[PDB]
Amino acid sequence: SNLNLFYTPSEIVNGKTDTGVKPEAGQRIRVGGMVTVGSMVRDPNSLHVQFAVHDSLGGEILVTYDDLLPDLFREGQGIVAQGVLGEDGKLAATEVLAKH
Repeated sequence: SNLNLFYTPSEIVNGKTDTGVKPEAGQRIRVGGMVTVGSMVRDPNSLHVQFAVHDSLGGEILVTYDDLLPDLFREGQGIVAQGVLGEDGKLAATEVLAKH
C-alpha cells in the first residue's frame, strides 16, 4: 500500500535517505523526532517553512513544508511529520501532528 510509518531522523541519515541507498526519493514516510530549538526558519512569503529535526543520536534531518504550519511549529519538543521524500534528502512534509 504505502509505508506511512514513523521513522527516526537518524535512520533517514545513516545510510538511507541522505545517501539515497535504501529509500528512493518520491516515497511517503513519517519522520518522528525532536525539534532543534533554533532551526524553524520561514519565508516572508509566509507559505514556505523549513525546519531541522534530530534525535539524541545526533542524526539531524532537514524537513521542508510548503503551507502554514499549525501551531507555527512550537520549537523544542518532539513532533511527527508526514509527507513525501522530495529533494532526495529533504522531506517535503505537510501532515505534521504535534501529538507531543
